[PDB]
Amino acid sequence: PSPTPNLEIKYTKIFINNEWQNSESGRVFPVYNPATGEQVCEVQEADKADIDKAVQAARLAFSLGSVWRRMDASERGRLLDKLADLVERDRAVLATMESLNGGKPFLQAFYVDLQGVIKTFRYYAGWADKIHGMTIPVDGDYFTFTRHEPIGVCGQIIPWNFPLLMFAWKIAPALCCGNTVVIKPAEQTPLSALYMGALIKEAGFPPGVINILPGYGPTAGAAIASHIGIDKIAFTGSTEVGKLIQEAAGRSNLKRVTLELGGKSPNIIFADADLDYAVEQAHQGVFFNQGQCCTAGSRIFVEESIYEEFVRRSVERAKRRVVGSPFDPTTEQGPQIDKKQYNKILELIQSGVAEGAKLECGGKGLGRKGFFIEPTVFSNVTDDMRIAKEEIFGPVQEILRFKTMDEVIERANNSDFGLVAAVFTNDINKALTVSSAMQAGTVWINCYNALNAQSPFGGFKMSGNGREMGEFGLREYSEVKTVTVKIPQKNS
Amino acid sequence: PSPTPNLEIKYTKIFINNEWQNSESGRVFPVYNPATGEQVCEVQEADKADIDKAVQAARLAFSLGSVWRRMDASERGRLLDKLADLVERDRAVLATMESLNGGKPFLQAFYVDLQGVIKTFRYYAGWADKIHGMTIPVDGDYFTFTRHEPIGVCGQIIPWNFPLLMFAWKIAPALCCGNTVVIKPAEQTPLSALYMGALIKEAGFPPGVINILPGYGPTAGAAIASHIGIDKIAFTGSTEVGKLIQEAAGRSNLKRVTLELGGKSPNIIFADADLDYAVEQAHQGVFFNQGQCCTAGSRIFVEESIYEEFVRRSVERAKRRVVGSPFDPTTEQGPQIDKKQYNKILELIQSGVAEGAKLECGGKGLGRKGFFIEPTVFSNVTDDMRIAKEEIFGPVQEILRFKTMDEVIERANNSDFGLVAAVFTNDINKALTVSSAMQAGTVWINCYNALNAQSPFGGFKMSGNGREMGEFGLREYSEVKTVTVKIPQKNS
Amino acid sequence: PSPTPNLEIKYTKIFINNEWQNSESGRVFPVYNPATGEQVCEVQEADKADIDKAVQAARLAFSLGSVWRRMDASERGRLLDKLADLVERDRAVLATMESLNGGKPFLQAFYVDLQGVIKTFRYYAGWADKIHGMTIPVDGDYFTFTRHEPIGVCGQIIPWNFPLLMFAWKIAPALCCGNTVVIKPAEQTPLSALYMGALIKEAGFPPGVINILPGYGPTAGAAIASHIGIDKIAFTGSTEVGKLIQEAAGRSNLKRVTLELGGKSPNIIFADADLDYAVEQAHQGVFFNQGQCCTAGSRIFVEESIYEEFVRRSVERAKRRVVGSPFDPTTEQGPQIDKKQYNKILELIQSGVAEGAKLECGGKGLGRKGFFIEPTVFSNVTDDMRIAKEEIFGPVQEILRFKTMDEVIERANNSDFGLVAAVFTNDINKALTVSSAMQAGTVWINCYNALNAQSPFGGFKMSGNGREMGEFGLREYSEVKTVTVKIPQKNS
Amino acid sequence: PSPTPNLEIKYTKIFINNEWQNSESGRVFPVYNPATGEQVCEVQEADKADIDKAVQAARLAFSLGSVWRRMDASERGRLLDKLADLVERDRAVLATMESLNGGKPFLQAFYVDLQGVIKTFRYYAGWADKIHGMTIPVDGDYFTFTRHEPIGVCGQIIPWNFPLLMFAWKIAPALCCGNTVVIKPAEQTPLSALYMGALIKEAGFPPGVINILPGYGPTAGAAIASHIGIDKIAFTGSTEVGKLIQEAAGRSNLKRVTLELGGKSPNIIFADADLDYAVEQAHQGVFFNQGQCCTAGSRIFVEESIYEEFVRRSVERAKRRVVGSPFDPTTEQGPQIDKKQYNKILELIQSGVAEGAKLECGGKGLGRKGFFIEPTVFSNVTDDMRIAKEEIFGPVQEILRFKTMDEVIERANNSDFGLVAAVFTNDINKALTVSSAMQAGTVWINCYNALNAQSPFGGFKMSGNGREMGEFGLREYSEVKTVTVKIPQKNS
Ligand SMILES: NC(=O)c1ccc[n+]([C@@H]2O[C@H](COP(=O)([O-])OP(=O)(O)OC[C@H]3O[C@@H](n4cnc5c(N)ncnc54)[C@H](O)[C@@H]3O)[C@@H](O)[C@H]2O)c1
Ligand SMILES: CS(=O)(=O)c1ccc(-c2nn(-c3ccc(C#N)cc3)cc2C(=O)Nc2cccc(F)c2)cc1
Repeated sequence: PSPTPNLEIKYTKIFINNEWQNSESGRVFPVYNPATGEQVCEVQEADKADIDKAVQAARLAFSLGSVWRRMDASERGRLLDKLADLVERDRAVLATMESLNGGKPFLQAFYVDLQGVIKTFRYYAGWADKIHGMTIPVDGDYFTFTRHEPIGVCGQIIPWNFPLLMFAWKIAPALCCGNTVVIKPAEQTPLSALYMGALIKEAGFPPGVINILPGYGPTAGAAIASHIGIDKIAFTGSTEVGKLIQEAAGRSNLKRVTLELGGKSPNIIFADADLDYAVEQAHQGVFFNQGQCCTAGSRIFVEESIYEEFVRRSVERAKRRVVGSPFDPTTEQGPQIDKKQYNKILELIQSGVAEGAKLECGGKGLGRKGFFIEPTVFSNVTDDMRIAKEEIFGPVQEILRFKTMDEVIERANNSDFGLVAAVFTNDINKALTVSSAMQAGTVWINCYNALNAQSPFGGFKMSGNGREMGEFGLREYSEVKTVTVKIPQKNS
Repeated sequence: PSPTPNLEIKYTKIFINNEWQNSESGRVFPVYNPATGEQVCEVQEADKADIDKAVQAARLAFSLGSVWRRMDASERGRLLDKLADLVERDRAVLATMESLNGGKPFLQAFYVDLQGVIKTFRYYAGWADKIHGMTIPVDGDYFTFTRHEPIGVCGQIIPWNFPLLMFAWKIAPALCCGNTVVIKPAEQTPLSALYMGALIKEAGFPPGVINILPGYGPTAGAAIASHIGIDKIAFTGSTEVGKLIQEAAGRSNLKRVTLELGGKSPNIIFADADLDYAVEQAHQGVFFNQGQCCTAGSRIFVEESIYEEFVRRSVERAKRRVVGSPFDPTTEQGPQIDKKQYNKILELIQSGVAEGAKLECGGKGLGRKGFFIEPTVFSNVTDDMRIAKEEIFGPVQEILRFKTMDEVIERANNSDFGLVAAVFTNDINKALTVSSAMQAGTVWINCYNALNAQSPFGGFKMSGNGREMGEFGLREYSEVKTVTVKIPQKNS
Repeated sequence: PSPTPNLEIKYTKIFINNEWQNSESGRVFPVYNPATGEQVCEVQEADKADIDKAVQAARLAFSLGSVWRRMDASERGRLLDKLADLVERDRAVLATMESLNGGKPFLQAFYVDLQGVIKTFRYYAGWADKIHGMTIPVDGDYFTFTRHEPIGVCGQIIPWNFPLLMFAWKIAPALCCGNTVVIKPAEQTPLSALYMGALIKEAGFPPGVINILPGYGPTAGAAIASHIGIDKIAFTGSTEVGKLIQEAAGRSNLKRVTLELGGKSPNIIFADADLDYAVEQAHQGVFFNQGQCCTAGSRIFVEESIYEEFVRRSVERAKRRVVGSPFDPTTEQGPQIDKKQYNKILELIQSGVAEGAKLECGGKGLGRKGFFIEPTVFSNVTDDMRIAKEEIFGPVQEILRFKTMDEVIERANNSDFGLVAAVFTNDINKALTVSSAMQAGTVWINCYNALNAQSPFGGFKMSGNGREMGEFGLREYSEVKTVTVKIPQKNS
Repeated sequence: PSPTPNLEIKYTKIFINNEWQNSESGRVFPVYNPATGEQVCEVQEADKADIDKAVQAARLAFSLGSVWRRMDASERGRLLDKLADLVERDRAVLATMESLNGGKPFLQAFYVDLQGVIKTFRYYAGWADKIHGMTIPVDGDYFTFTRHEPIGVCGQIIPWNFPLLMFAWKIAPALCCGNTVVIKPAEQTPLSALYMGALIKEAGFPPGVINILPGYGPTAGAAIASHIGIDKIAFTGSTEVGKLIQEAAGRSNLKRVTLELGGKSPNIIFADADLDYAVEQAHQGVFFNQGQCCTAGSRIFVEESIYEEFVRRSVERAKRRVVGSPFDPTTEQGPQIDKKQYNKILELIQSGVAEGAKLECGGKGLGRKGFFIEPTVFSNVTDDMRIAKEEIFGPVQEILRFKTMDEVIERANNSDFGLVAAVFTNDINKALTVSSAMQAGTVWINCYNALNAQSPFGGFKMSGNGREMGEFGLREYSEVKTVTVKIPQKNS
């Protein structure tokens, strides 16, 4: 497939009540291409006043007796399935927009990101008419049952590293349960989300069920967090903004909260593993999506006996990583999202040598035709150094040493984060022991970054509150109501 | 059954690591009998230092390879089952302790509160080895499964209206899932929980699994809520404090939060209801436990056809209610918990009269000692009155009239709260339409109020976050870890 | 829509391994149009040799590493959803094939039968990748999980009264779980099932996953029931043949068996019901599908106060029911399936008049072409009559009379059958008491033949084994495998 | 613990309606000690007349409105909890009965058999009030929920190899779901079951809920399997008799059938496994309970490289196995159950010698009295040999050679049986490939004969129909009733 050539950006306005509207203040804000630096377009900037309109529209579409409430649960799924069909029809345009806006290689935006979006809508389309309550054999002459009702108006805030994918991961389970949504994409990458607005309207979704409001964090996002008319907020982003999100809920209307926060997730290679396979997977586990992942390997604990040739094979392939333009079919890695992320990544690369790390290859040195950075491999890293404790979100791979299994479990777990973790080995005892000992939400064995629409995903500890994906992602978007009926006499 | 004659309070110390300790500061605080105002005993006052010692003991009991972590899940249930046997053996002592400390009539504490405690422990004893994960058929060559593991150290804060029952509601699901507990009972009523510590040690729970720290809210409670070594907080209490808990959790260590906050629960009576039965059930809905239930049917809506007779019957029933000493088997209504509650109820009663409501009976304090209040009935109450919008945790009944089902549905839902609701009718269509339309976590039909170990209990809107009781109470105390293994072929 | 004129029957051969084949013997059998009595076409007759070829093809399509076994579960679902798209495409063709072969009014076949077929495939298309096993916290140092695997080759035998819907209800959950199918449609109505094989081929199911073999009962069916290479048989039909089915399973393979057998289902109407609504619901409860529903409410119990009035409206509606050609848009009732069924009905109608029952209308045939029977209403029926104890698969409505609730529960439950029951009342107490006291797998309250793609069926006592539809229909088509892995220590 | 001194057999009568009855014919049958051939006692022999009295008592106890049907689900669990306490109190007496009557070593009965009995009753005690139905979001204005009710009278027939444990596995899930039971223990071993009748009465079960009828297969057993008033039969577990059970059920009243039939279970030892550990677990997998487990165990496939060393170590262990009196604390292996089994094993041992297998050890009977057989090991066994097929319910080990995993999977699966499989390896890929490929209801990895109350147990193919143990064991003893209520509006 090919990136669609002269791609007009047709949708740049605010999406409220299935209508395109200008910002209340009149302001707009620029969207940028990270592969050059040229401004792509300008998008209407939502602020608090725009959020108040989106919430009023979402509340009306959720009122009792509305089109969205009375709709058969199975027809909720048919709409989600039809959204997947429209995305598949415009898969090239959407993937082109994702390479243009986020700087991802087009061929993996087409075959990875867009596939996960299509599969997510298809997967949750089947769940809509399969969300069950229960009947309970209760004491006394009573008949007790539960209903899994939708919570209501849901505010959703998503980052920039997977704009279209995170958009699907948020609205698909929310709409599957019958909620209405006010979602605010990252200010850096709002375009694919806004294009989804036209697909949502084309699919047949009732007005006000999904409202897309592009804007900045402290303005439009903080308006969502403290809004008294939003029943539930789903936030995916940094830990510190997550603490603000949690505080805003308790301060305002005690809205229900889930936070996906990521962390410094370990990657454990053992001597038993196939080195050719472990090198490539731990490479993709940290370098994929220009390293801007929280599942990112970052730390790579390698056993004593294989540490040397592991680094040898890492830098070997890390030097063939074809950096270049996203629209080029040869490009493996595109540029970072913006300058500030392109900057504070290089502070930490300079911090690596400033604390004593054998910088093998890497260090940054690409023609500034964009926001590109040279693939970097550090070694002789220790738990003390700053590059081991804070996340990088860049093509920086840090390799460490370990001897005992018991020492690598403590070293991997000694972290207030804990989103994911990986183990590479063929011993079944050590694979089961390490996986069961990890304080992380997802543990991969002999693989990395293997996400699926069917499997729940979330973080332990401070990285954080809640679960997404799979069936368990639906519990986040449902409210349990118990009904107890007095009956003349109970039997059975 | 009779009250324990010369009830000595044997356990007045802080319970950490299965050992009775004095407070780090040496302070004690008094405990009073609300029926006479006399001081019953003094109890060691836990503060921040004692909380810190409890958390480190609870954390040590939860570390890998400990007795509580290595113990069979079925053996966790054996311990909860043994605890229920000990509560059953000392049922009269604990009921007398609840009556003397809390003012509940002894027969009600024996047959209602103590029965709920025993059935709660026996219920969750059976859940321990039945908490199941799932295996998921993901795309590709993968074997994906999930584990449901304990959260960690759980901080628990409970109020004074059902001291022993709230104690069991909190620790039973937490222990069932394998966590450890630091629990702070209300400063008004710490005696039942301290006696449970002795039963906890007698049953054979490992040291540090349950730690009980009697103390005050701003000192002991706030230290629990802001502790960075506590993974999860479960709070039951006022909405104003509940806001401070969710806030302090976000700015500290992003601990998971459970809130049970209650509300202003409506009770709808249609003309096609067993009038004599509805009068009695709505009478118990307000007056049970001295009106100090969050499920209190504060606003009783009556259809206009039966309004005058329902008022006349409710007033006669309220004039017959026996207020007196809790130890007297004739007593139906004990005192309020303290002078703070007593004063806030008397002021609200004054507000109802000043705003035009018809004081049908009562409205004044009873006697000179204790905190007894006359059973009070207000008629002609409208939605805008203060007594109709504010929670009166006291023996005050409020009767409002309505005309149509759609009118009473909007009025009953018009509330920041949504904990509980009830409808009394013999029409199946009215019963199902109203129960489906209520914005409340529990809806009762022709009853008030059937709670049970099997039925989930929570609230909509600002009445709480999450659920207690039943299977769904377990989900608050487990965290999901997803494990994905790369496999050679996969055969579906 | 309109019936496709001069419909050409194109598929008349045996469908094995996605190939149309002739009989191994060469024999063929005729298919008739029961509205005009003459021959539609000729269809290949499958026998033991042909079933053997089907089983061998189904066994190969299920072997390890095959396309069907290696297929992602979500891709099994998209195949089922493509099949629903195709059925929707040829909807008017299949409805015309169902009116022509089965005598159903075309609009009823279009808007009811095929609406259920499409929704059934779409519903089970969503279940394919959501069949979850479980992980269990067993005692000892063990990790235990379960896999829900397909059983294997499933033999399926269906009757003639809902040929396309029966076909869908059988293969949809079977394919959803990953099984392969050898299905034998009723010899009276094999056409629409054979057309499905063309849609199966077009949708892209692997060869041999579905094998459709038209033939006769004691030949093709008995070969299926006794075949040693078939893992599970699913039979829907008469009770007597069902006894032969389970005997063959025990005599041969110990294959898993589920049966869907007769009904003689009671319909209970109380005086407080809306008589206009109940008269029509209980009228469709008997007369729908020419009275040839196992769920027929052939025992209408009416409260004494409304009996003679209920009889009058039931009589007036019966004489108004338009009987005629199914292709005619004004036709409500078509003909019976064949001559054998036509004779048994009249021999039971004459059984009622030879005994005490009062014949209010109809009672005889209509002409010569087709097997049309007048809409018939019997009054004053008692439990002793043959007409109240034997299943009448015709348009014969019997109206009994009762006085008390305890009486009608006793009379309704007095039956070796127990597939279905209905209650019409606005009182919640007698609705819940009667519905709980019924000995039937489905109880309808203030409705009747309201089946859905969700919600199980049948199926109590001698009326069935196991359940179809809903999630529980999947339980019949999976086998549990427990895997226990020894681990070093185990915690949590 | 030591065997009960002398031990009197006090309960030798038929247990019906909580009363001890004589046989209707007055006949008794002897019970023997298999270690000495001497007669222990005589027991009333139940026949068709006694079964009819038991079914009548079981039907009345199941009557609507009876104590057993009105009892809270939680109180059904309390009774199971009390029965476990009584079994624990009399653990030594029941262990001595199992040893004296069944031939098991006393310490094995005490620590293995009765531990399983106690844990089984305790496990299902917790399930009673946790059997949940579901509420279903169906299309249209409908409210649909399911109730899981007891089936009714459950006939149960169990074997002699694990008398008390089979008794608990049968009645615990049946009583947990609220059924009533008519159970026939094996004629060889009725003593433990009859003693349980005394504890059942002492625990406080209502009369007629459990009825224990000692007798023979063709008399008492065949009357149960063909009884018209029995709703469900659960059988265990000879395959030949299992065919008669499923056939008689279809011929009688189409009662529901669960079968737990035999097996020739493989044990696959790979080269990369702990050899000393695998030799011992494969030894116990064959020789435990005198080789009288259907979870044997017989066919041990060993990889070629370790074949001869595995064989030598297995012979060394077999020559050391201590055979002698069950009461002697040093005994590892008691006698066979009776002369019929004794002769059956010696016959098959001759078949192995005549067919060319290498008799490395054993092959003869031990002593002149009892039914002791030397621990016997066959090497150089091949698939075609008679001993490689055909269940040897005795202390006979057979060791087969293999290379390549694909070969051993095809050979281990080459069986009409499919109850159990095991694999010993440290490679996670081999362990997961084999366990997923095995056609068996239970696969063990690096262990054998684990088994717990929490994990379901059953057979593939002709090894059984359905599942016992775990949550899935409850699915066999419940009937799903769907209730659908038409509602006015319907919202999410
Ligand atoms: N499937 C399992 O879980 C399991 C467990 C243990 C043993 N077994 C099987 O038990 C068998 C050993 O005992 P067995 O050889 O005496 O088999 P068996 O079937 O003859 O004996 C078991 C029971 O079957 C009953 N029985 C015998 N004939 C009957 C008939 N015509 N009608 C009704 N009931 C009849 C008897 O009451 C007896 O108690 C082994 O073959 C083994 O496979 C199976
Ligand atoms: C063929 S069977 O289905 O009749 C059967 C019966 C018993 C066992 C068995 N065998 N062992 C065993 C123990 C030690 C050694 C050794 N060394 C070997 C075997 C333990 C068990 C067992 O069931 N435990 C158990 C525990 C708790 C609950 C419960 F319900 C059952 C295996 C198969």
